[PDB]
Amino acid sequence: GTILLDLAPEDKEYQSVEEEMQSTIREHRDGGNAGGIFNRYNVIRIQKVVNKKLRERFCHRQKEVSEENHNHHNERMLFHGSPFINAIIHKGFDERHAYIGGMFGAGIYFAENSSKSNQYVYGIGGGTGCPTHKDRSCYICHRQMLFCRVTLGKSFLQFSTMKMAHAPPGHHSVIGRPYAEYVIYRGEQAYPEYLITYQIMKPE
Ligand SMILES: [Zn+2]
Repeated sequence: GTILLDLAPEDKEYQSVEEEMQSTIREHRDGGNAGGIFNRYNVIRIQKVVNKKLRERFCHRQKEVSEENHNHHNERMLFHGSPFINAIIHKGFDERHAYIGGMFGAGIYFAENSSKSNQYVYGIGGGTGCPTHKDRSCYICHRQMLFCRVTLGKSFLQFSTMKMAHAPPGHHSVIGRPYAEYVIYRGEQAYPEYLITYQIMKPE
């Protein structure tokens, strides 16, 4: 099944993941309501998700996609926040949890900004925050997010709300602009490469 492999802080791979996370923090339109108020994270663990079965499913789909995107699977590293991170790392992403709704339909959504994914760690709009304090801006409780390999193939650009069930004909993903939201409609188009444990930090 799934094995979690810790990365050591001295490892350039750990450093690369933390740098992508810290450097993509931005101020959000909701004034910090969903994800909290912070300028940086305290990254306290980075694990690689190792699952031969899940990896085989992802590579098999990459091969299907490359054939339709002129030998390119167009992979991007993107963040994903979710209260269901335990199911994802054990069973993989699953589009069946995505229903006709959402700004860009029944897909799984990813962000270039780690702070955007941090808004979804405790639910839509941050839910009711952490389980212990019910605080969307909790500095105590440890959070987790994923940094994923996402097979985008041929992306379709969308600039208004729609409720698509699948990507348009001949396409494999939707890049939606309400900052871009990257949407796939098959769970096997994302691999949960890194599981990051972190806190948001109080501003100084
Ligand atoms: Zn808390």
